[PDB]
Amino acid sequence: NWLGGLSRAAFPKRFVFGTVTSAYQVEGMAASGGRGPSIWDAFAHTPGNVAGNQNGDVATDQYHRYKEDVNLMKSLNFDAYRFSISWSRIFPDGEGRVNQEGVAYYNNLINYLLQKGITPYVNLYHYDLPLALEKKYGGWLNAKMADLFTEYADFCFKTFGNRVKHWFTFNQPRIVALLGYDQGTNPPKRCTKCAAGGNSATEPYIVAHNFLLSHAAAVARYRTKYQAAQQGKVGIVLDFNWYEALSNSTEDQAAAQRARDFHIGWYLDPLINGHYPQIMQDLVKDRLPKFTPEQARLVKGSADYIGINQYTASYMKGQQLMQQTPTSYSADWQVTYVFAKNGKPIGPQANSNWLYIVPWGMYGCVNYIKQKYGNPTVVITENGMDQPANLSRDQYLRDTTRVHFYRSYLTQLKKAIDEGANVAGYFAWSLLDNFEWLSGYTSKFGIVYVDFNTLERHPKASAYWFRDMLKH
Ligand SMILES: [Zn+2]
Repeated sequence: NWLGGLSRAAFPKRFVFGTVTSAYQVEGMAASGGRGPSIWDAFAHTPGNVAGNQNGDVATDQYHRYKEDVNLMKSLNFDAYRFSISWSRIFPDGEGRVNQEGVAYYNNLINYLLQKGITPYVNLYHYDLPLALEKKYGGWLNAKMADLFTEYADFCFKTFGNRVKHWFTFNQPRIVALLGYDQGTNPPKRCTKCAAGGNSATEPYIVAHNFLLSHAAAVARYRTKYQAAQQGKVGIVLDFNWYEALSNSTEDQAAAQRARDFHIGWYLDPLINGHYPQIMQDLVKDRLPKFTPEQARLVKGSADYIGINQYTASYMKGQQLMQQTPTSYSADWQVTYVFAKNGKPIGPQANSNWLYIVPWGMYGCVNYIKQKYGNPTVVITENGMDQPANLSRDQYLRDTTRVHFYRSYLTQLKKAIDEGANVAGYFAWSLLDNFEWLSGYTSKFGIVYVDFNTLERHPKASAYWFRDMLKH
């Protein structure tokens, strides 16, 4: 049968199933309703930055249609919805004056979710730094972000936390560091060669450190000021794609492990163990900031659960570790990506070139965190795949590859949970086709099709798969 034995009975009692969006990717009303610009507004409006020179001005217009979309997710038997609050919709300048119309939108959305029996899981940040803060403070390069983010978080806790009980601070800080400050392909477009300036060998590490310090500060504020009354939780969302040694050679096994450490360990060792991975300390040396004992103690234990965004897997080949002039976070890993093993690709690709369909990567990631980090509470906060541009409506709706994707990846998650992994929930990226960053509207990740001419929603086969799987 098309569920492949999956149902709510196949997962733990009270296991949470949801779908996911982010503010800039779905809301629209980017320069309306009092919202100030984010670094993504400025970036997307610059010709050449995004596929087709597209932007999130309108996106899916969830801002106007949110009750339609909530009705849809309830009809598909989901328990929860992960979405983000746009910082510049609340504070158009990132600090100071509150935009009451923005606050009203999130109140309305949260209230409707609760009315319809859908639990809100709310990200405070999803790439969309207020442009004013980038210009005034230099964004995540500035340690002052901890104070600025804490004050924003405090407002959100005060304003929404009597209703919202499941928070996340950041989303994929690794990708912000990598693409914003190593490769320079996401805002602020910084890198060694870049027009905007930068240094690919130092800035990614500064940025990651500031995300960690800012997360810890916001959680300390929650715990000391809001937790007694509100009794909720705050976590963080980290991407983790699996790395598998190309062979059982000492050097290939070491490479796959170095990659895991530079990818997920970069954040998880601080959050769980209060220090950066030893290999990062060894290889990155003085370019890796040092936590003071006090900071390390603030960061350690500061996530109530770990959100993992899990999409794909790669084979890794090793090499003798060399002394080399630093060039970039990416080059610091001293690993070699390889396409195939024993003449076979690791998996077929979805629309996105980086997205290899490798269901066993889900098991790899979850088992790895279980075994290495004392089995922390994990929530799979994103998992999904994309279709290309230019298909017909019917072609989008018959998304048999995505049905197969969810059945296979969820079977692998189930395998890890049945082996004892403390996974509390799973969220599909995305509820809706939406604005996919550099790919704009050319990448379709939704279980629900959105016609970007008419803005109409139509559930795809994968949406009905979830509805069947999740029936109560
Ligand atoms: Zn509208």
